[PDB]
Amino acid sequence: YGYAVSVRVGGKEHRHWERYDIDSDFLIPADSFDFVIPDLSGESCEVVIDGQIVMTGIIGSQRHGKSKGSRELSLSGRDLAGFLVDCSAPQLNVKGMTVLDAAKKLAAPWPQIKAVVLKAENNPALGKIDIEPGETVWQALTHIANSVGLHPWLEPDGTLVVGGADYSSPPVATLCWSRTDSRCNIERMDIEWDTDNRFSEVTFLLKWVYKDPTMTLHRPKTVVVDNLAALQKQAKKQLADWRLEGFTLTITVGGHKTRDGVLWQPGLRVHVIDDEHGIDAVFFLMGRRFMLSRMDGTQTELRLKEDGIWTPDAYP
Amino acid sequence: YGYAVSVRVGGKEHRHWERYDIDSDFLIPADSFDFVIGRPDLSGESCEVVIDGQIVMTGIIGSQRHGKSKGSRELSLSGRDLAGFLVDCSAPQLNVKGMTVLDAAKKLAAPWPQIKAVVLKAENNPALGKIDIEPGETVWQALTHIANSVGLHPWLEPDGTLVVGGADYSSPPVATLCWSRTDSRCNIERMDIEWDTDNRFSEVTFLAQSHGHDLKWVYKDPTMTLHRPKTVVVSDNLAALQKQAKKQLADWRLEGFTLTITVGGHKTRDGVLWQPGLRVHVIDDEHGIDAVFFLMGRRFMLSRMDGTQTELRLKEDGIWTPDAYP
Amino acid sequence: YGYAVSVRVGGKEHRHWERYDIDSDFLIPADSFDFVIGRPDLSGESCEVVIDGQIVMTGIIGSQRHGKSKGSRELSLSGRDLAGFLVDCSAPQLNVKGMTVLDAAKKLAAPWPQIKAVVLKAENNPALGKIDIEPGETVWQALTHIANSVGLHPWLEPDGTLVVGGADYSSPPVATLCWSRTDSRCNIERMDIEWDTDNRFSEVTFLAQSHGHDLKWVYKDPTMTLHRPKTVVVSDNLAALQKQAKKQLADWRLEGFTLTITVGGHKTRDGVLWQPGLRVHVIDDEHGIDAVFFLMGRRFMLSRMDGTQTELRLKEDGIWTPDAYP
Amino acid sequence: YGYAVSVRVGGKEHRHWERYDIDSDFLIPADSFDFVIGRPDLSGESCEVVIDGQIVMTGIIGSQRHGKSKGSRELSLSGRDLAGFLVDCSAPQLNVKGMTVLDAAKKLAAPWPQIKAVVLKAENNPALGKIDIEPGETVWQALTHIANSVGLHPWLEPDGTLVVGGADYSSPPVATLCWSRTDSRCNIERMDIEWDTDNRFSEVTFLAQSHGHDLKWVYKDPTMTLHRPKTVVVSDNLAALQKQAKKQLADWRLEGFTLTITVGGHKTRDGVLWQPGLRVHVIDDEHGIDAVFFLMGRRFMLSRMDGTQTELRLKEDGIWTPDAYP
Amino acid sequence: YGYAVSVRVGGKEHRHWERYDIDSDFLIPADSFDFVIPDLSGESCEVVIDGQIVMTGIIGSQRHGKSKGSRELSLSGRDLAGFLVDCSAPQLNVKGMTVLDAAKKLAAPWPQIKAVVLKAENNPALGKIDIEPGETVWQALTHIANSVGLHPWLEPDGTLVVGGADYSSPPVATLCWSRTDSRCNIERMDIEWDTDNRFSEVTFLLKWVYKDPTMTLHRPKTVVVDNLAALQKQAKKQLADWRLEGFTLTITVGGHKTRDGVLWQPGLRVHVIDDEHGIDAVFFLMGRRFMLSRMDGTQTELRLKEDGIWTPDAYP
Amino acid sequence: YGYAVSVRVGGKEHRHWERYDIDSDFLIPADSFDFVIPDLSGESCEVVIDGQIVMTGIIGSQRHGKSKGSRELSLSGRDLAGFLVDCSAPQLNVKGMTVLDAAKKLAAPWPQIKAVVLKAENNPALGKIDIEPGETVWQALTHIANSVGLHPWLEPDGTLVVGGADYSSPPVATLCWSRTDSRCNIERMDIEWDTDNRFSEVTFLLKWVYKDPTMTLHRPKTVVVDNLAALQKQAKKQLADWRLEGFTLTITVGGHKTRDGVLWQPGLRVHVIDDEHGIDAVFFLMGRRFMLSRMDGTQTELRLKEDGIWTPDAYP
Ligand SMILES: [Cl-]
Ligand SMILES: [Cl-]
Ligand SMILES: [Cl-]
Ligand SMILES: [Cl-]
Ligand SMILES: [Cl-]
Ligand SMILES: [Cl-]
Ligand SMILES: [Cl-]
Ligand SMILES: [Cl-]
Ligand SMILES: [Cl-]
Ligand SMILES: [Cl-]
Ligand SMILES: [Cl-]
Ligand SMILES: [Cl-]
Ligand SMILES: [Cl-]
Ligand SMILES: [Cl-]
Ligand SMILES: [Cl-]
Ligand SMILES: [Cl-]
Ligand SMILES: [Cl-]
Ligand SMILES: [Cl-]
Repeated sequence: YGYAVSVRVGGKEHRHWERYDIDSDFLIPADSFDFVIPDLSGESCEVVIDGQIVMTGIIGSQRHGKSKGSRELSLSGRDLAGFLVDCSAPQLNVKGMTVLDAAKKLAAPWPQIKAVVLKAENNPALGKIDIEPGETVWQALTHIANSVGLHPWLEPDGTLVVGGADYSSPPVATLCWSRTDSRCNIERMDIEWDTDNRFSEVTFLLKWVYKDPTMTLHRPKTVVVDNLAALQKQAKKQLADWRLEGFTLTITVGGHKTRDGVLWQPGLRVHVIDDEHGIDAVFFLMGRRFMLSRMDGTQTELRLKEDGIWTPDAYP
Repeated sequence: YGYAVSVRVGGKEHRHWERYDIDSDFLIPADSFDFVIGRPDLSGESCEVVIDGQIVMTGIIGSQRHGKSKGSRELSLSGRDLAGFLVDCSAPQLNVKGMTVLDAAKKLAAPWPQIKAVVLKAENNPALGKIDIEPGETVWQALTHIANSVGLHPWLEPDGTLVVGGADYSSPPVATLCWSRTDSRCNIERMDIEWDTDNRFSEVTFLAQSHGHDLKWVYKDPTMTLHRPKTVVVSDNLAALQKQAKKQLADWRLEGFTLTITVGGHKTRDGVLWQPGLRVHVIDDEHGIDAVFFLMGRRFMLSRMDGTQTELRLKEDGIWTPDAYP
Repeated sequence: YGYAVSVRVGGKEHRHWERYDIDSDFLIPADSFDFVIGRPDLSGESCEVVIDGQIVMTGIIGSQRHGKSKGSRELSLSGRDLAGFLVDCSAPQLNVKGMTVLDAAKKLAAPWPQIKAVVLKAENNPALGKIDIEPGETVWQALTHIANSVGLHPWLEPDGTLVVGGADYSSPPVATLCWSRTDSRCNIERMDIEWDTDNRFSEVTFLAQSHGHDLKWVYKDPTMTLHRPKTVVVSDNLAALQKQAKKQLADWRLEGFTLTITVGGHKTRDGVLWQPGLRVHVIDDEHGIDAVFFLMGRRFMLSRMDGTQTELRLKEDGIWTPDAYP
Repeated sequence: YGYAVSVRVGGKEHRHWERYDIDSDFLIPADSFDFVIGRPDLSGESCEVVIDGQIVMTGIIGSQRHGKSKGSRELSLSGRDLAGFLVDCSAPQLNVKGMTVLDAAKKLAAPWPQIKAVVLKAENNPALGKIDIEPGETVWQALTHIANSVGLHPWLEPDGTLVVGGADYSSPPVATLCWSRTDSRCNIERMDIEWDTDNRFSEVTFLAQSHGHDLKWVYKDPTMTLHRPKTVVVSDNLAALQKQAKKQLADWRLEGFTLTITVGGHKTRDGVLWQPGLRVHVIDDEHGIDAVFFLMGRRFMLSRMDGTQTELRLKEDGIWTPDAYP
Repeated sequence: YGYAVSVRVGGKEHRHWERYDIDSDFLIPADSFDFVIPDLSGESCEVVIDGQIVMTGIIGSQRHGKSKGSRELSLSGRDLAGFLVDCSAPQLNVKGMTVLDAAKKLAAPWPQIKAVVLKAENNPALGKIDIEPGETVWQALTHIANSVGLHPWLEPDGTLVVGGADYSSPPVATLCWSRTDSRCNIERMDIEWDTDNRFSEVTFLLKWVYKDPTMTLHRPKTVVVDNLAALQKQAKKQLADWRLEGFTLTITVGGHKTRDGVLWQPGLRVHVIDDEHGIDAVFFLMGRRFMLSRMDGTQTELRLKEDGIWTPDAYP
Repeated sequence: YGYAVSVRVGGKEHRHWERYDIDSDFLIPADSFDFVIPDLSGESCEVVIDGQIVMTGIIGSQRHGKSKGSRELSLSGRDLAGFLVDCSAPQLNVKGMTVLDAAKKLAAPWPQIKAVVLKAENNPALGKIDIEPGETVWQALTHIANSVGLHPWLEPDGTLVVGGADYSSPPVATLCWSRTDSRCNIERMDIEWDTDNRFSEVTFLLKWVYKDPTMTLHRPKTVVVDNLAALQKQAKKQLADWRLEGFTLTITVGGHKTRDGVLWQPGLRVHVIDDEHGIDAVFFLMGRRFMLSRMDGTQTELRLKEDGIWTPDAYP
């Protein structure tokens, strides 16, 4: 009669929690989990919710706390990017390599990562990417992927992807706000606009200048990014990433599933109607947090962005 | 985009509350209201409480507070419906026998022209028997006595009409409410159930003295193992003793169970303001409930923390004032 | 640098409180006190409450608590003024007619030599009429009856003197307090106003039976539209019926309005301890108030959160015990 | 590893509470219990409260609540011990003279076979005098009257036996509890002392009327300086008047002092469940206490914040029901 | 009947708030505001209180939040130093330039800053100041100004000043503490003494050594600051700045104006009497925060320093 | 009838507090204190509890706060390591020097530190340790000490030690948990396991490789540490330090003294029995916080580690 939130460690399954936070995000390298109810730290584990895999990772830390009136056991960790986030990238010449092959090679030391897949149309050969001493595997992978307009992330089953958004798939839920209409699902809504990365002119350095026509204020910027085609490619992606930073729509809904049974997952598009704020648009889900609390029960925070902006090269 | 809720006084709408509580109940005599805004002396003024242009209560502002400190100003208003007059003021020494129940009610409400109609909410309009009322009785007490003698009860309606009457269980439920931790179509925010065995007796011996204690009827539930006997004196034949004893047993039975549901908003899906006298179909698969309940009390609420809600005080179906509409 | 507040018991000063409440009121019989420090059995001991060497109350410690846990120890004391004896203990069956009011008060306080003077706080010292008191009456009840018969009221003064008397509205206001969100010279920290129409009646018929209900005086306010009649029996001529009915109307009128002001400190600017019986000029430009009010109750307070304050319970001027000093 | 606490109903153990309060007291008629878990209708069912397989109370579930919102479900149960029947139900008009106290108790508890034994907790089993009870008296009131006439008192024991009896001060204290901010062997978590002089009178004149107010005994404490006289009518010789007056003086004396100690757990070091009727040696060097106290009331408690504790309501030793075991 | 707190964005004026914090400070580069009650982010705006300009800036960020019981709109930003704080200083040789001219030149790209003024007696020519790659315009301006014993800040009308304190202007309010006397204005008082930058001997490096005579403890320091006159000038200013860090008097008063109608502003001197702590002195207001809260209404936090210590060269 | 918590500043003794935190730790450089009840900042001070010296330091900061209902005076500071933490290490060639002599020389500028002692069996000569510009005296001392398997800390009387743990001294208290048994002292217990510094293979760089046999997951690490004997010495110490980071047992007890009158102090071994969690072992106290609060009165937090792991060279 509730959500089956079924965690698996060492072939033991756990299904009953006082609270949790399970957070996935395209831009934050390693997705993470935290659960509150034997030393499980360092163990592999999986997170499923009503028959669908949600995260594959490793328990990083465990805490057992007690006082006279209470006793609690907590577990937290990250997905399998945790390895690539922590560990040093090798000296790798990826020039001429396929972005998928370079990603495969970077991930190779961790068999725990069992597939590496491309979520884009094509699989382009890479230029010379320098990897600096000290750089992590994730940093290296991000630079590589970003060089051809793509980005890395772990999927729920532990597959590493290098890819971008498919804006072709039709929105998979509609969410509305209403202080009247009880069909409406949205419990909380937070809208943020930020100007700190809007620039009036940006000079990228092989030189291309971008100028923002409606910007009346002076806010010049200069950026150090082989070919000029490789410049505007990478520069336009920087512009797109800054545009995305400038707006966030955070919606909290009850439960963990859409009104048709799909677990919220980054990558979905979501139609939002707020007749009161005058919103009727499609947004792109970039981050998603499954939450259970004593006070609010089960909810999902949905961190929604402007549609069509992120990784527009992946699938034009 | 939400509800327009006002306290209308002298044609003038007072709107924009930060919090309110509007409470109606068949058993509590005077329905009441309470409003606060936090960003003129109306005490003693006649008012109407209005939600989206529909009057939900007619009454009198009994009290007003203004409070100020550095950082806050709060104005509050409270009051009661027009039953407040009858609850406060004294019954005359009317003899009701056999004046119709509708005419003995009309009589008792006469001094308050502010109560502009008296209506019978019942199939039949019985000639009353002998009702002996004591002199410090309030109009309300007297009205309850009279009403209850014929298996009825008094209340005020939203527009200020006094009703003597009872429940109509022929009316189809107005809504189906359901509880679910996974079904988003289910809209119950909070469900509280209370069971109380205070007034659950093993045998109850009812006594009365005839026109001319010679009258005696005893009730037993063979499902009570515990010894808990009670004897009650009823104030003229085995028929009248049995009728009234049975009303007491039904009153006790109602006291034993309450289902309190909290919902967001103030209206059903088909636009009906929650109001006592409605029947509500409730489903809770977790608990195994699927039944119709009778709405005996309801509270319209606004808070900063929880926004707009209704508390629905629900009772077992078919039990209260069953004679009103057989 | 702040106030020295002590509970003096057996010449010994107990000082250094973390919190207290010292409450005086003309209408509540026994003024009270409550002290806590949080860093000897004095229960039943005689005490004086002293602020900056001035006694503000004379009474008896009724109760004491000591509480300890790891991290805190709290000692508390409560008590009442000397009216506590009269409130608790029984009146004799004195006949007062026409003993002077001052002599019937002296009589009733006689058993408590702890009350070391009885004073009349009134222009005239009327010979009392016939006052019929019932045997379980407390000295206080009896004293209130007697006092009220002649448009007076009893209280204890700070030094333990019993007063029968009333307000003096000839005394110039002792202070002007004002409210402002921009004027720093304005010193009111909190202003609460309450209006209540509970005891605001449309017509009131007063009845009494002569020496030898033949006495009847009815009051009406033509500004009441709502029907809210009341009849009151007063316990020997149209003059005495009218005098006492009017005192009841004034009591009701006082109940209908309270202005509660909170100020920092315990003294006016000219060094006067707030005390019931003072008149206070209040200005609130925001609200449109500029009037004099009569101080009926006051509470000296200390808390960790708010420090040193006084709550001032203010009433409409000129209404309470108007005969005491015409 | 902690206590197994259950509500046993129909052989079935309900365990796993998040919070409870189990309160027993010689002076409060019906001991009570309250349980909540927060992760079937048992109202009106017979139950036993059990700690580590030992029954601590026998009673009836009076009420049950289930509450649900998103994020919490809470089931609660309350009830009383078997004295609840006697407190609720009516005494017969038994004449007790001189039936033994044990036989007049047996009689009055007879209708509740649920009370399966009546025991006398006293040296002697006096033939009762003339006890005049009024008709709406409860079995409990009547039992208290009768019991108290012979310097005894009624209570229920954990297994459901009705006792008429008193304290045994020959029984050695069961435990020594001590308070210390530096001694870890000292186990008191919280110590609260209250002294109250409400019912401390200077002279008390006791009056009674003989078999055939001619009976009069007056008490004085020459340590009272304050005038606080009381007169009490007792309902047939200077011996019986003096016996009962003295019981009243002892009751008042007990009301004047309470020591409330809070301890972790529910058992003494030697495995005894805290229960009224035990004597407890208390040491607090800080306060200068080193004495034995009589346990009059006790509350087993569980909370999330404080875990498992017992509140021990302790009274001056040797004062309550001193005749029961001279 | 309250404070007219009148904010102006795009020629719309807003006057009614649930709360705000408006903070100005000589040492924190960009003053800031935050207000709680249409996308206003990136818009210019002004803050006035009862007819007197209080801050000129740009809305940096906006948030609209709502739940079932509540709805709130917040705006925050900084004064016009925000531009110079964010943006890269150019390669500028200021040698031989007047400090006012160098400040004018550094501010020139932002016409939004309409005047640049000197608040000192004279306007000295500067030495070679090196500006490092990456340094901001504010950092550069601070180094320049500091080189001649001065400091930069924005005034309420958006004028940039390079200057120092005028200790000649007489204290403009007296504030007292009293648990008795209700004429006394101070609601809260916080006094902080800190020793972390008191040194027993400081060697500045062209070498001058400072020695503290009452310092008994060993706490030596060495600092890397053209002329020797330029050394003791700049060294004595470092000593003065450390002395200032060692003591702060924070007073919270009700309202926003002195007992004669002047809005609290950094730069004023304030007589403080606390007969209870035994204080009777003049302090210099270095920072000022206008506050409105539900719980405490309108107040001002006044961050007061030792008189006469800061920028003693500006006006000897 | 309580703890005599007797602080001494300028020959004034203070004994009465609303709260305090007094924290000592082998790994955090400067132990610290904070007390809540005249400018005492910069003054030397001592902390004793019932006749036993507990900390020797310097008041770093003082605060006096008041509002209408309350007034409080706070003092905080650090032990005498505060000097060596703040100040620059000199250019010192410690090669051939005895570790005790090198420590003495590093501490010499602060006579406030009146003894420097070795808490190990022997006193080995040091190799070339380089001290970088900017390095503090404490950093230098730590590197020196660590180079020979030891560590620095200040003892309660202000003596500087370079040393390690004596695991020979028998446990000095037994602490138990019981929801029944009231003889049991433990009010709260927090157990933390963390895997972030467990590695599958560690290559130290003159090259030694460590391999963890039970580690199934790939987590390689490489570390830059004269002799090869000097490598495994220093490498094994790094391994031991990481092992210690992976587990902490935090126990809160009431009071400040063992059940035999010894003030809790880092360095003691403690037998812990938790029949409920199935713990029966000896742990090593690495950190200790004396606390007084209004809500919980006097307590000690005991930060306990795995026995025998830290500084195993000091006393084999
Ligand atoms: Cl990610
Ligand atoms: Cl599943
Ligand atoms: Cl990373
Ligand atoms: Cl009603
Ligand atoms: Cl009524
Ligand atoms: Cl509905
Ligand atoms: Cl009084
Ligand atoms: Cl009274
Ligand atoms: Cl004043
Ligand atoms: Cl009992
Ligand atoms: Cl009873
Ligand atoms: Cl014990
Ligand atoms: Cl600034
Ligand atoms: Cl203006
Ligand atoms: Cl900057
Ligand atoms: Cl340390
Ligand atoms: Cl000592
Ligand atoms: Cl360091």
